[PDB]
Amino acid sequence: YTRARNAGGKRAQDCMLLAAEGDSALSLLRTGLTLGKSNPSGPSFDFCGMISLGGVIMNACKKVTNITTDSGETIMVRNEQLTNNKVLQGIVQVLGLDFNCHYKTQEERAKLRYGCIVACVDQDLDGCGKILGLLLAYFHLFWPQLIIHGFVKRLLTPLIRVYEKGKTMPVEFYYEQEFDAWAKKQTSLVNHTVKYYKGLAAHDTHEVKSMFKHFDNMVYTFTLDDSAKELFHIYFGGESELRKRELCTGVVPLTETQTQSIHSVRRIPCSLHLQVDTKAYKLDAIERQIPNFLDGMTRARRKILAGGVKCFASNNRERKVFQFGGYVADHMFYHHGDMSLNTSIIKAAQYYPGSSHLYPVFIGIGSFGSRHLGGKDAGSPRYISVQLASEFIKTMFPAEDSWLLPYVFEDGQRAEPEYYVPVLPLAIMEYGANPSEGWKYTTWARQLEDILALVRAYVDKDNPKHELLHYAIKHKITILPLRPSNYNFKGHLKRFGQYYYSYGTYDISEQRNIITITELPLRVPTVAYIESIKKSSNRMTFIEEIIDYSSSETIEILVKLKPNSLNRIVEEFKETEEQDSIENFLRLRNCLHSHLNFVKPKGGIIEFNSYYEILYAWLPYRRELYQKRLMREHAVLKLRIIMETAIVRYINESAELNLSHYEDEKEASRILSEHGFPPLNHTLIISPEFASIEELNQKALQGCYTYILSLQARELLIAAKTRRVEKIKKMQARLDKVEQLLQESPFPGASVWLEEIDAVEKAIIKGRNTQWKFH
Amino acid sequence: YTRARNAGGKRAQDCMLLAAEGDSALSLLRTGLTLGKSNPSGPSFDFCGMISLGGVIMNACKKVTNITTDSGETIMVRNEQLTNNKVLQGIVQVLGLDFNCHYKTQEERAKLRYGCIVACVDQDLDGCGKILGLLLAYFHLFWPQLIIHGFVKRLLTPLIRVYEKGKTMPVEFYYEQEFDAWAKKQTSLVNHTVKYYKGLAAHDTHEVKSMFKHFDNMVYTFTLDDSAKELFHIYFGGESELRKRELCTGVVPLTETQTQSIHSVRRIPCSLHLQVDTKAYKLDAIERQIPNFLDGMTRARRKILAGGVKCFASNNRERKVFQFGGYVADHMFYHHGDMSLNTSIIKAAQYYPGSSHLYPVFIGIGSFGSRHLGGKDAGSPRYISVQLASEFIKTMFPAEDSWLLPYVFEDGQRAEPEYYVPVLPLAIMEYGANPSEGWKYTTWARQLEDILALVRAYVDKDNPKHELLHYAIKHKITILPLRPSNYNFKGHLKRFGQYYYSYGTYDISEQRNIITITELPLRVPTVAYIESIKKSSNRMTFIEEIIDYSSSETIEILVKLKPNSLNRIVEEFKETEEQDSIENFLRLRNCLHSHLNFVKPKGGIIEFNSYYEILYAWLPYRRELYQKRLMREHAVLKLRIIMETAIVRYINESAELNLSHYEDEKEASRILSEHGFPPLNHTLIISPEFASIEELNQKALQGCYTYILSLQARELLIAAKTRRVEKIKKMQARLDKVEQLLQESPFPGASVWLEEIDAVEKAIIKGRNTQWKFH
DNA sequence: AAGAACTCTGTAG
DNA sequence: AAGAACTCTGTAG
DNA sequence: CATGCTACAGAGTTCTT
DNA sequence: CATGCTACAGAGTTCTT
Ligand SMILES: COc1cc([C@@H]2c3cc4c(cc3[C@@H](O[C@@H]3O[C@@H]5CO[C@@H](C)O[C@H]5[C@H](O)[C@H]3O)[C@H]3COC(=O)[C@H]23)OCO4)cc(OC)c1O
Ligand SMILES: COc1cc([C@@H]2c3cc4c(cc3[C@@H](O[C@@H]3O[C@@H]5CO[C@@H](C)O[C@H]5[C@H](O)[C@H]3O)[C@H]3COC(=O)[C@H]23)OCO4)cc(OC)c1O
Ligand SMILES: [Mg+2]
Ligand SMILES: [Mg+2]
Repeated sequence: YTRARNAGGKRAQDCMLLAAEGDSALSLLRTGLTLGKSNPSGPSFDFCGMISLGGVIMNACKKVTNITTDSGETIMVRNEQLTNNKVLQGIVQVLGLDFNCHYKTQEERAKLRYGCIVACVDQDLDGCGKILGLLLAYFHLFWPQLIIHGFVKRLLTPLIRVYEKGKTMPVEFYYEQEFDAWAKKQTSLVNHTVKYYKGLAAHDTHEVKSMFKHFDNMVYTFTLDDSAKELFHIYFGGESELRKRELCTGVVPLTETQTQSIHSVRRIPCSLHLQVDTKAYKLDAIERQIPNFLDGMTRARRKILAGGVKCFASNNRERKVFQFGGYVADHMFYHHGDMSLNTSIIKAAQYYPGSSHLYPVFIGIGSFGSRHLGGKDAGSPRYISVQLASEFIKTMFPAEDSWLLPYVFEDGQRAEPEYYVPVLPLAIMEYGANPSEGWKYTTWARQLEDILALVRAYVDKDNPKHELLHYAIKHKITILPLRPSNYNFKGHLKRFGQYYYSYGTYDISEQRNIITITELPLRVPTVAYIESIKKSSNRMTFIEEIIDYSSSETIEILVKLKPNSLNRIVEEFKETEEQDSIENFLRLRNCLHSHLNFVKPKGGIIEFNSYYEILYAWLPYRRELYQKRLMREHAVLKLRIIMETAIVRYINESAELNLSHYEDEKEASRILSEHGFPPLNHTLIISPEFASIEELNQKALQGCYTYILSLQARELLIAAKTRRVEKIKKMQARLDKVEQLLQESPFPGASVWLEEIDAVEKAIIKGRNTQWKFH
Repeated sequence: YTRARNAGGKRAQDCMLLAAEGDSALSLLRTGLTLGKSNPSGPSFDFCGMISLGGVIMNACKKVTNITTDSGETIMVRNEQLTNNKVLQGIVQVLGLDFNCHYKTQEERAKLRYGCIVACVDQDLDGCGKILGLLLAYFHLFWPQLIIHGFVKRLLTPLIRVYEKGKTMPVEFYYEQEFDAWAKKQTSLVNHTVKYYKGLAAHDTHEVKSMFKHFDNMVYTFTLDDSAKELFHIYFGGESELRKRELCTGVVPLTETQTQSIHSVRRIPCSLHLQVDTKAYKLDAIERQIPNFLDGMTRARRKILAGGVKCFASNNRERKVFQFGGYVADHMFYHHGDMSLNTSIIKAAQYYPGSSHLYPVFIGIGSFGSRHLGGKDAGSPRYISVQLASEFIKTMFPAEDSWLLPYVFEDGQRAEPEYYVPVLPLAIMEYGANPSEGWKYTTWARQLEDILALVRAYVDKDNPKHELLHYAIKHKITILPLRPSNYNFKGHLKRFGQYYYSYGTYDISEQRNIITITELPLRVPTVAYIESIKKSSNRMTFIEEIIDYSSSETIEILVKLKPNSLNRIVEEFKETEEQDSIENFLRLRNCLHSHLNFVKPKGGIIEFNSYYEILYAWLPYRRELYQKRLMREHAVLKLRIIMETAIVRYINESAELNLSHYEDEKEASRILSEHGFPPLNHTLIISPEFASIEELNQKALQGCYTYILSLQARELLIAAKTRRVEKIKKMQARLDKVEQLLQESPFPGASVWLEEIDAVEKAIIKGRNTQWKFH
């Protein structure tokens, strides 16, 4: 808070207020205020003020209760959690406003410390839409008359700026779709420099002084419509399902006349802002938080995996977590933050009984934390180190499969793939619990024997249940059972009704009166468990104390209780057909729930009921990916073999060709062309680098004779040429094998999936025997 | 601080306390002390406790005053700064000690909350000797009887561990002298894995389990000698002059019998620890904070420059400060920290009037800070952008000169050069102020006309002062003047006695009574100037108020004073022959003090009196570097020309040689040898990569015929052969030019230094005209 | 009038 | 017997 | 160099009435 | 994602004492 000169004074109704979502915005606004000279309209430290929103603020909609409105008036009670928040009460004190007053007159408006609050956020997809969203939603929920009478204003900054050489006027485009339309209407992207500002601090000194010179412009007054209140309740309200039905549709872009009305006169309706920016943020947060059913993992997590694949390919040597996070932020264009990325890396590399990653993609060296703190006892990322689990990843996410995935394009540059679809569905093996903007994601691990039988029966034709499982595919029968995994769990799973329950085990010695529990349900970390068992009041009347002798990889907890209470828990706590008296006592029963909300590869939410739907949706994607990989391999291999044959023919012909007595490249190429040599680009044949079949053929119909030229002389020896003849023989044999894999009865790549299944389960067993540390 | 159970009770004399230098040691201690079950040693949080020293603490020697000792007893008064320090008073509260009591008897020691305190620091140069040194110096200064009886102990973790395959006992070597003594006494470094632990948190789980299995070992009790107190006064407290005379000698390594006495029975004398670890830290910090007189920049800054040279060589595109800092911490092995590196990068890339870097090595994009806050108002390293100043660096630190520098070896791997000696001495152009462990470094910029004349007269023989300046070299005459720079300074410099003074300029309007100052003394930050003038109580009655309208890269401050006080400052504040009444009143002067303490390339401190000594010491280094560059160029160029002539004549001969009808490499190489061909390694000739003359000749006496083999076939064309013939002609012309540069009269490479001087001054003029922002 | 406190600057923790 | 109350994860400001 | 309030959703104890 | 006490020397400007 930098108080203005005439703040809370006589001229205070003419002042403004700057609301900054970040300290980068704080730095930009400080620079703009310290400009000073040549700005008769650009305000100085006076009449400006300053307030930092502290990142994400909370909405009052889910906090207020609206109780005791039966007295003929609707009174709203602020939450006790809402009252003591620092940012909200800070902006209340700064603006000098009161909740009870309804600012329907000019005098109560003049009571305010500032004349207009002008928020200033980044133009990234969150922020404006989120921070503005919750901010003006809170303002609408408490003081709609401020928004109606023009008290809230947006400081809209350019997102993408394109400069033409010799001209100093920006195009200052504000949306990605507008920039795409301008690029398509333009003939070419020549004599133009394109700059992306994914944050306010990206602006330079000349940039900030140019945009602050016209500070009277680019400030937009918010207006409230009659239909805005319904949108405010829908996007920010207690009823989550009410937004579910409007998070499955998609963002409606603004019409050209609406944008013209916005830019001609700066009156932004709240309904349009909620429908565009807030909805776009909500869709983005759904996509960035809910895992993909093909991946089983978050977009950030798949970005981390792609960065690890690119980083540890050359060398699997040790790397620190902060360095690896910087690497994947630099190379995969992660423009969000650093310590969230480091936290995601740490959680991905964690491995212990009850950890969310049953099959982690990273080998971890350092203190990642055991099951006692649930991964919260992990150390700092600067000294914790991670390396790539080479065998598990190389069997589980094959590079040949990684070529043919769809890829996410960021600013015209390649980034992490759209999805890694693996040989076994990680949406089934992994297990975690996330919230999102409208949905919840919960999964529990299935055993790697039911899923293995299911996939093998679907793929192998020798399994007698292959036809039966295919009939289950067409008719949703689900004959084979799916059971929760028993790995790292000495308890027993039970099924009742439509729910699975996990049970810990206990030993009772009545002559010693110690309740010794050795296995506990597979998610609660045994320390929050003993804190929760220390907060139950009735159990305080029944026990004496709790001692924990549990080390890494094992659990044993001894409970001392009153000698006369040992039977009392029988009468007070109960022993139903599903749980025992002691299981009710120590809360060793745990019902496991599944909320199977996933994001489609297109981008939308798909809901599921059981894991059979997950498996039967994941199976076709691997089907056509194997199918496309096989004929891509066939085409690129026939191109490789014809190019190798051309090399051999030129090698055997150049002795009598005598091309050495030629001047330049054109004459040599003409001679090779009139000798009938095939011109094909060998740099697209030796290394194809994810080229589709039609574009590979259209690239290879033309080509260059550079494979004649770029071949080194050292291959002139006859033994080398015999080795290349043997290589040609092996390439033709591989072509025959690929062709006969294309024509097999069930589907192409039938036995192929068998050896990746065998390799994956062998590597899993190897890592499972040595605490995933391998070596 | 976590309280140990039964600590400060009946068993308090049997306790211990773990003193951790930071959270990195804290994580290892939280792991090792508990370690689950199987804990004979390393008690599971029993009688141990935990305290963090918070990095670096202060020492009590420079805080206490020892006043009023005339009453027959020496009483010591603790400083007000020492009393309210968090860490010291925290450890006082944890140990339950009192300053007044001298713990001679056993009951006073039993009063203590813990039986002993065991320090736990990294084994890095820093921390052991520094943090240990200050901690036990504070203990010695207040309670020597605790150290005498054995209250103070420390745990001595192994710095380097060598593992033999099939054997699970590490060698646990503690010093690098011991480590490379073992390496030289060993036959070979085979069947051995070497692990460096540059910090405690780098130990793994099995490593900390192995160390805590024998926790009763590796704990050493400190003992106080009669000669310890003198060394305590030498290294800490007192005066710099008392330690200067012992920071020029060097560390004395411990004898073998002393180390045997330490390891046989764990009684470490304080004198040996002070003489080895503390002195080694002092020398390291002297080398780390005092700039080299050749470079003008410290070890960290030259590390940053070398990392920038490696990073921006392939592409000079923009990189963030954090990404570049991570790059230089990775590739240049900066094992100290992260944010200090980023701060050093920011200070290196700063450029404004009065900034410490008159010729920065990095061009900047962002808010690095103007002259008003003195660079303290720079933004976060998250978004601030840096790039390499391509022209200035490429003319100023030549890559051909960068090849031949000596290099710092870190763990057998190359790192930043030992010194980046430039074509013009940055120890003269730059200006800054650094304290260190015994010395102070202050410099003031000289103008780029006196130094240009000096260097040109030393180098160019056409300058009539060349012989006179050489006579000044042999006789220390220093005929040519050296003056402080006037760049970015509208004031005037004056010389009185042996000191230069910088003056601000002022305009007086007596009818308007406003003191308008437009330029203040060299390097005074605008803000502080006003805060310090606002603290002077005697000048409060003489002024009314102060206002500042100064924008970036300009100064104008208006002072309003009392109308009757305008003459009063004439009488009370005198106007001497050297200063005006107004200059004395507004403190518009500044005396330019210079403390020319530099570090030698060997490592020692060298002191200077004037900048002529700096110039005359820097000149010979460039002399032999140009000379050795000329021999290296001549040798590698004659090898290149014989290699090129060989390839040309072999292309001409292979038509009738007919080597294609040969089987393998050995037969082909034998045929080439029997035809009289010279085997020389073309990968050592095309790219020499800093090979000295003798080792280059000894590598090139042998070699390989791979240049026959690794040549691509595409060069078979006759126009290519004519191009390589022209290239051979140009190489021979360059050989002739190099040979005639070697034989010129003053020294080899005479006119060479003329064109780098011309290029450097042209690039400097370009930077000056563009505010060091070339684009 | 002499002497104890109090900041500064880079490189560390 | 209903409701307010507080955690609990993985990505983000 | 560890850390600190928040969103979002859904259930499960727990306190509290 | 800003920030907080420290070392080290030496030369100052206020502070009393
Ligand atoms: C003061 O205004 C600002 C606030 C922030 C927040 C922030 C806010 C906090 C706070 C802590 C944080 C902290 O977040 C931490 O990140 C962790 C990483 O993600 C997941 C894994 O877990 C997160 C923690 O839950 C969270 O605590 C900052 C890290 O980067 C951010 O984006 C965070 O504790 C108090 O309020 C950023 C700013 O710069 C734009 C601001 O100007
Ligand atoms: C909580 O974690 C720890 C932090 C620290 C210190 C530290 C200590 C501080 C403090 C701040 C800092 C902070 O930097 C300070 O500011 C300076 C700013 O100019 C740069 C050039 O040099 C920085 C120094 O490094 C340090 O003087 C940390 C940065 O890296 C460190 O190592 C610093 O303010 C209060 O006490 C030590 C630890 O034990 C080993 C820790 O466990
Ligand atoms: Mg942002
Ligand atoms: Mg260290």
